[PDB]
Amino acid sequence: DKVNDIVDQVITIGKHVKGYHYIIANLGFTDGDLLKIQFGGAEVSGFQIVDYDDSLVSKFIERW
Amino acid sequence: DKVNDIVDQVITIGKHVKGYHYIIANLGFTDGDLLKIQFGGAEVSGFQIVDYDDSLVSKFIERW
Repeated sequence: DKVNDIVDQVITIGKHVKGYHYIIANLGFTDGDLLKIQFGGAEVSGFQIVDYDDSLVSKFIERW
Repeated sequence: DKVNDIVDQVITIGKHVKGYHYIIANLGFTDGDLLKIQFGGAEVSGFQIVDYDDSLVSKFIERW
């Protein structure tokens, strides 16, 4: 939650363009909305614990 | 309406930063939302037919 608030502020002040580099320090990188700071230009990195490429997880989502 | 759609797209692609100059070709410059491309950096100009500085208009708004 606190991440989306910051990300929103970042876009407002325009500090999401090429030159900036953000690192989301949590296990849910794809858990938040990234479509906003995705085309900004600034590189964004993070961590993902739930690999949606695993057939195990992929099957879970199919029912979820 | 078509202006807000464009303005929104402009902010998304980030073409609202310093260096760009937009001119809203209508008689309602303050009729649309400008708070979005206001802090972007790009200069925005337009036209206003309803002068809210006139005591005549100012009185109208007081009741409106």
